[PDB]
Amino acid sequence: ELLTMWFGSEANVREIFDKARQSAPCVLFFDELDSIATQGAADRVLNQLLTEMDGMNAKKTVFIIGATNRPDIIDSALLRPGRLDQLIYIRLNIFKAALRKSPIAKIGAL
Amino acid sequence: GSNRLVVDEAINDDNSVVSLHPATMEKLQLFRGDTILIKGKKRKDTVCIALADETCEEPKIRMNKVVRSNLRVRLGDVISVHQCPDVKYGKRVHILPVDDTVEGVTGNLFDAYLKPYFLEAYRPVRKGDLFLVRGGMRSVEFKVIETDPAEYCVVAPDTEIFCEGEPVKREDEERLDDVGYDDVGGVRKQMAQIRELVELPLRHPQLFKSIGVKPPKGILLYGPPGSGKTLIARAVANETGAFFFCINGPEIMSKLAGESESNLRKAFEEAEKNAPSIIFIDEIDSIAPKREKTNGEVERRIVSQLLTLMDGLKSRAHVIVMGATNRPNSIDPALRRFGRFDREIDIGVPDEIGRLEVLRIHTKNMKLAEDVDLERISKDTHGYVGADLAALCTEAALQCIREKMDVIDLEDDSIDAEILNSMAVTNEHFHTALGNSNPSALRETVVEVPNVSWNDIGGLENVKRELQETVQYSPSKGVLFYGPPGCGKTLLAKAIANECQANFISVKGPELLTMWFGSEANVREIFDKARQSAPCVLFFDELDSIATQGAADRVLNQLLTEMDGMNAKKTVFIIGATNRPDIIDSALLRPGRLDQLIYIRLNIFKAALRKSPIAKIGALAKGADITEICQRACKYAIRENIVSEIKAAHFEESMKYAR
Amino acid sequence: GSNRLVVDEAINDDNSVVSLHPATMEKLQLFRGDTILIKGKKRKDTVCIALADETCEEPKIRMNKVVRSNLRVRLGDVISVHQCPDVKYGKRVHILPVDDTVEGVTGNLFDAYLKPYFLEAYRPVRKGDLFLVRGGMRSVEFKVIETDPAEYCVVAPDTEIFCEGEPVKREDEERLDDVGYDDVGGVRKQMAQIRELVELPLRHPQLFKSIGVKPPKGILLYGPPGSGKTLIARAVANETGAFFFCINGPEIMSKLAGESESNLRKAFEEAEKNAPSIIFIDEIDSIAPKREKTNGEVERRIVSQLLTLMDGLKSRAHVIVMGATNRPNSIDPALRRFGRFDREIDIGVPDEIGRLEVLRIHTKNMKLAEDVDLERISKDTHGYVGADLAAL
Ligand SMILES: Nc1ncnc2c1ncn2[C@@H]1O[C@H](COP(=O)(O)OP(=O)(O)O)[C@@H](O)[C@H]1O
Ligand SMILES: Nc1ncnc2c1ncn2[C@@H]1O[C@H](COP(=O)(O)OP(=O)(O)O)[C@@H](O)[C@H]1O
Ligand SMILES: Nc1ncnc2c1ncn2[C@@H]1O[C@H](COP(=O)(O)OP(=O)(O)O)[C@@H](O)[C@H]1O
Repeated sequence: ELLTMWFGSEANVREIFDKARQSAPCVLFFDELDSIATQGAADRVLNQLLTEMDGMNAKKTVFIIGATNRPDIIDSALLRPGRLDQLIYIRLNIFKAALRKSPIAKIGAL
Repeated sequence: GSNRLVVDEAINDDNSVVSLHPATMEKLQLFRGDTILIKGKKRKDTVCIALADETCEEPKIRMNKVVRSNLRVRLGDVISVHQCPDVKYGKRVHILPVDDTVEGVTGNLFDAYLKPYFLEAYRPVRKGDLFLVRGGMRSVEFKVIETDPAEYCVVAPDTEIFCEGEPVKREDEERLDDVGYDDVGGVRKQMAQIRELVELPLRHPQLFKSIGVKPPKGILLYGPPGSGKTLIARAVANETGAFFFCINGPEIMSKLAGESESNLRKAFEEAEKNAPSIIFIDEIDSIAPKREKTNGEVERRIVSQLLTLMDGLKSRAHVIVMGATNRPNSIDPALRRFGRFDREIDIGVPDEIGRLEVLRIHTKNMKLAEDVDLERISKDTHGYVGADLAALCTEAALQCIREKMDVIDLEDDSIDAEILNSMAVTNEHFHTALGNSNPSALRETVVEVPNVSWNDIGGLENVKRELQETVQYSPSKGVLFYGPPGCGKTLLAKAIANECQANFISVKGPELLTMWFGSEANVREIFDKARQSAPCVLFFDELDSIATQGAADRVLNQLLTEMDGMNAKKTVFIIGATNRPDIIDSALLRPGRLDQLIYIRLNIFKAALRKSPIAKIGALAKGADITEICQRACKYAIRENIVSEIKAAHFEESMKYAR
Repeated sequence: GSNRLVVDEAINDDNSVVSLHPATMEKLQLFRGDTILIKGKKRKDTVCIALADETCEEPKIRMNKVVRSNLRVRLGDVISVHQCPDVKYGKRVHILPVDDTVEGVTGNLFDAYLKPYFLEAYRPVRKGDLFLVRGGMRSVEFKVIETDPAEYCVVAPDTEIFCEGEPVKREDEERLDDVGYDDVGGVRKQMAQIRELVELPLRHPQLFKSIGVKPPKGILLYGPPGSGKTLIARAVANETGAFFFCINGPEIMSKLAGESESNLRKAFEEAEKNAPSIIFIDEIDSIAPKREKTNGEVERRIVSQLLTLMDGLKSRAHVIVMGATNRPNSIDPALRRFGRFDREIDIGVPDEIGRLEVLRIHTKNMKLAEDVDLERISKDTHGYVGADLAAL
């Protein structure tokens, strides 16, 4: 989504940043952040994402969260203080609540 | 030369207190509390109370803006002080308000405005004077019209004030609420040079008739579009005493070469017909669109009629032109040359110290509360320019209006009264209005001063000899700070300028990867931004982006050439930071680019803060996550809502998963 | 300060039910079902039934758009409530429809429109009042013209209604179908700030004559080109009671610097001649094309005549300008500065909760079915703006 052709500073990347700036508070979730590595502006937008993350610490009432599955090809830049300051993984199989209990018909052993 | 004092600025904006040097007061037989008669020019005089302030210079006297206007003198003039022992208290003094200030405001000028002015305040009086009372969201000037004991009355609780009457007029008395140096904050140092180069062509237009020197003639203001430009020129001409015409850009473009070619000529002819001329070319970005090769025939003549109108004209005719643009890189290069705009002035975002002064200035006509601590607001207001600092001052004063309506109903045309004054503005009117916060200058290169103590370091004997006082009869100018992350590489250079007293510029790697990389890129904007600021330290973190994985491996080479040449500047230093000193191209290490390398015993002492919600160490040594364990200890705030602060049993639960 | 209540918005859009706080009703000797006489301004009064709703504030009363217009009061005004025990049911009440609403619709206003209104509904009456009946793909306003027991009649199944007659006229009675806050959904929170900054320069134009504060003057709306812009300003000026001129972008560009330089000046001069001024610059994307270095001489003067016409003018003269663009990044940067468009407002796509309110508003004049569950439709309507929510 950040690889939008409209990447030419107030790109959609910064439109998305400032879109959540008026909304107070607003949580900025970012999945598919595995596109950080290689294989034009290929390795760009990342650096573009980097500068915009800082400065939001003074905002106080805004938070940034990301998601990934292969934490190796991600450039460790984001882990730096301010950009990101916490890491969360994901006992046994836990209970899960279903729905559509009307066309249902009456487990943990599976 | 001994009694002839030079008027200066006032530390306290009081119409009756004038500060002076005590060793000079020791010469003229005076101490605190006594009154003095001060006559300046045009035979006019007033009388005020002195005070022993050692801050002012020996041959200089402190005078307030209203004190200055009463003597028909302006800053930079010589006044004479006389001892005034023959003075006594007064019986009746008649006080009428001024016409240009009683605009809709009504009630009783005595009960609301004049009482707090003279309540327990003992002040001298003239038979013909004017003065200002800041209160109730505005300021209403008053006039003294009579004086019972001769012309030197002194007000006191024993005084009968018949304020009953009509709004008296004014007579060649400049608005005491007009713009002045005491109304421009955050750019005191920026005003130093602008007041050192227009001080002669305007106040002393004598030598410039008979000196072959080519005086300053072309001033080029620049800065943020938010604020810091019109007042820099308004507070000068309206205070120095110069004719002030401000040509706005958008109006000129609204013609068909009619008032485009006329107003340019006519206003340039009009300002020259008067001796002190200050021409403000507002929105010169709209008139001069750099080197616009694709445009219409009008911009190719409105700028073509401007340059020829300033190199032929504006030559020793006592005319100081002042341009105003959002960026000093969107106007024609032929504007800044010789005679035309050879002077340039930086207006940066106010630092935490400068934000507080401008907050004070605008928050004066209001009546605030003691829970309001404008100092704490003055810190967390980065990205806020004087406009936004005034934009919330409106939403903070207007929030107090609706929140306290209630009983008052059927508002008359002139319904304002004593309810307008004493209108206490709570801190919630700030917070709720600042809840809808909206800054402006976020993508800017900020110039400011570090306010961090050197006590919170705990280092490894940083040799003090890595410093110099610019006194020598060549010195190294390149250092890099590497090592592990967290040991202090980011906050290291911050505390250095705390004792050096120099501005700083924090730049990151991807910050230079700005899309606006197309020579005077942001990279060179940042270089020259610290060139005017002398001295200035250029810190650069995230310099690990030097390696690979378009202009990918560029900007580095761009960074390389700009580093050299700064060695002749002498009064500028460059420092960097990194953690992996291998993929960095060794080019920077070359002489001139960088000339020193600094790493980062055991765990050192570290100074904490927030000692109020604290609760009472080095053994745990057996930074990396220094703040991380601190905030989590504060996050372990027991929520037993249905005393306790910090404790040990909460630390052991934190180190269970840390790394 | 105890009987002086502040009018607020209505949770139920009923012309007869006005909700109030019960602890306040405990002070004024009232419970549910009883009728109250409410006189606001200009000596006008009506009479309605109260109810115990704890949602409203203690010093605030809930009033519907039609209840508000009958008292010649608007939201943010103080009204006085009086106990009305001296009231009885009525014999005959004559109901004539309004001229501006009987447009082609015919038949019998009683059998179709007026019966469902008063069927088992006990409602009080004024001798001179107007009210609205939402039914049959439209809404036809009716007028009460007579009142048999004095001026305080109460309708009931025992009532003779001679609806036979002509379409009566209207007299300075704003269209009860005009745009209002109850007609704008999905942007309630977005309306909070816009109603906290225009509430003073328009409703209270007194202090702004004698206060050195620089009030809000430049409003910059933005959002989607589909919807959410014209009504945000139409529902304010038509409801707050402000003069409303909306300059459309495309019309200005249709000249040869004739009505381009005139209408810009003239409408800016016209709106200022009136005290409450709301200027809607519709399609400002067409007038101001950002920093257009490649264009014609007319856009370099139509925007050059706009900035000089707002920094010199529009200064404490009680004028609130309102821009409207598809994107807040296709207009000149000199538009948003100080005094001019220093305020900005986000209009986002309505969330699943906001889509349901706007669905209700437009689906009111219709008669639906109980198998219709607009809640389920309100979920799977992402990417649908108020236009498409009205298009379907
Ligand atoms: N440096 C400053 N100190 C004090 N007040 C300021 C300063 N800069 C701006 N302001 C306030 O902000 C308001 C608008 O800013 P302005 O000077 O008009 O912006 P610009 O000149 O850049 O167009 C002014 O009325 C002034 O009171
Ligand atoms: N004596 C100290 N040395 C280093 N860091 C300290 C010290 N005291 C407190 N700290 C905290 O540790 C943090 C380390 O700097 P940081 O912002 O994490 O940058 P980096 O991790 O890149 O050095 C600082 O923000 C500061 O708040
Ligand atoms: N937020 C909203 N709430 C309720 N109805 C809306 C809303 N936005 C748009 N509409 C409806 O959509 C129609 C057209 O939208 P409009 O406001 O004209 O679009 P825009 O103002 O963006 O040009 C209007 O007649 C209005 O009834």
